[PDB]
Amino acid sequence: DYNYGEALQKAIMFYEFQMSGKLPDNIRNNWRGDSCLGDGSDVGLDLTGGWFDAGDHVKFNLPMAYTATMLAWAVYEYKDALQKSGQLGYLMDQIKWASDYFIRCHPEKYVYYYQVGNGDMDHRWWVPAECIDVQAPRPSYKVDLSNPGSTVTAGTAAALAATALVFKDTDPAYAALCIRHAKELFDFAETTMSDKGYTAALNFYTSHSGWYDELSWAGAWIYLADGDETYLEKAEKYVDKWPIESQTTYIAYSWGHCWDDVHYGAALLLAKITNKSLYKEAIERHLDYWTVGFNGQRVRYTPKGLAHLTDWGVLRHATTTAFLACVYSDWSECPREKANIYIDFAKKQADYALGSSGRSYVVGFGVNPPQHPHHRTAHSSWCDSQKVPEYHRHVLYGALVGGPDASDAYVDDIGNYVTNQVACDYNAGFVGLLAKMYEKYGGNPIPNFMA
Ligand SMILES: OC[C@H]1O[C@@H](O[C@H]2[C@H](O)[C@@H](O)[C@H](O[C@H]3[C@H](O)[C@@H](O)[C@H](O[C@H]4[C@H](O)[C@@H](O)[C@H](O[C@H]5[C@H](O)[C@@H](O)[C@H](O[C@H]6[C@H](O)[C@@H](O)[C@H](O)O[C@@H]6CO)O[C@@H]5CO)O[C@@H]4CO)O[C@@H]3CO)O[C@@H]2CO)[C@H](O)[C@@H](O)[C@@H]1O
Ligand SMILES: [Ca+2]
Repeated sequence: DYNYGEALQKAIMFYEFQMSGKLPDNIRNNWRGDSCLGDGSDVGLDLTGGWFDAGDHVKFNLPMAYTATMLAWAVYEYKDALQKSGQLGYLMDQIKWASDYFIRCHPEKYVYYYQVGNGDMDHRWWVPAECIDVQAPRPSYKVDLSNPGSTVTAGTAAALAATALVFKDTDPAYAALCIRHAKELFDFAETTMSDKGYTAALNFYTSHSGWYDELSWAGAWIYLADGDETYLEKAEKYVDKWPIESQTTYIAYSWGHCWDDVHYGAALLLAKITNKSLYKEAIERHLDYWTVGFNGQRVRYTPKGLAHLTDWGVLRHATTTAFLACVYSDWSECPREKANIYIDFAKKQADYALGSSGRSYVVGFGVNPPQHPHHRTAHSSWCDSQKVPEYHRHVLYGALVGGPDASDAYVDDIGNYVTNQVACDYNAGFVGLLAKMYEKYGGNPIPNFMA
């Protein structure tokens, strides 16, 4: 099969290319430099760090927090396989990079900065990250009690709780700090029950499915990290306000786990914590609908076997559902017949990202990978133009692209920010999927690999 170790190595390295702020000397590549060192200056804070969201230089905290949580989840489930691959250290460094930034965004219990950079203005400039902050201001945006944002604060709480979970055995003091922040952010979200102040991300990362699944998401992670039963109880309380499948009274099953809908993953977590049939039925309904089908309906598939939920970041969706399939099928309480269907599904989605259709969809990996991702800093224009140079100056190793259409059709095109898009949330579940594939099938990573 494909070299899952190499793919895992590169999928993790992808995040180094997304880093904002003062880079550590530990970094492997030689083309990224310090950037956006004034972030937060407009409000007197150090809000540097974190990840650029996609091929732009806005820091969008909702997908950033989702990403950090998923990366931590990969460590939690597959620590041993990640240590064997030699990549656990790099992944842990990235998790802490994001969470260090979330902490800086939380200077008071009820004040949280959820964005740095203006979307419309950042996107007018096709310039690399080391030059972006010379061309336009970069305002900071926040929510408070008078102007709240329950979705993003609860999402960040989940990220910091999961970070403490995986750092507990390494940096107890850091885990205790993350936990303290996570519980405060959760209270902030639950007390306000509103997204009125979550405005700067409008038309970029608007919350459409509600903050109640983010509360269950965060509550489960806080319980797994601290054991505080208060947050497990609250998690179960808000299940009744998760999205429901239209024309039914079921919990929604026909979409997938993503930055805007985290109730799928929360249902998996709450299943393993409590072993209640409510959560087991809901997740198995989901994963059944995505494999064999459920009640005569089934997620659509391309003829070449890709589970194709929607045209926007299709590989993101298929590899993230595949990751959830890995976790659930590894669980002893998963029916045996189901586990083999779910893990077969997961491997075929991984193989499709890596080359099964005839080409790889991971930049810098496999056969004929994408070469022109919609990414300003890997391209590196010298004149504010997507077309100049006609080849990217730098290889964005590990980046999973948007992907093909429902008939397996795709073409490289730097200008298509749907098919050729790359982003933090695209690679997040992907990392966890590749960890499992490495565990079960191996493939060695490249020795002494540097970009
Ligand atoms: O009911 C169905 C289920 O819906 C779920 O919610 C969905 C939601 O409905 C859907 O809308 C949402 O779609 C999001 C994508 O999934 C997500 O990947 C995407 O992230 C974008 C980000 O929004 C965007 O800012 C960024 O692209 C930038 C790009 O970097 C930049 O270069 C470009 O700049 C160009 C300018 O646009 C152009 O004017 C100028 O001329 O040229 C510039 C370049 O030179 O601008 C774009 C901005 O679009 O990329 C990232 C990466 O993709 O955001 C989407 C937000 O709508 O997904 C949700 C989750 O599936 C519910 O959750 C579920 O319950 C329902 O069942
Ligand atoms: Ca939500």
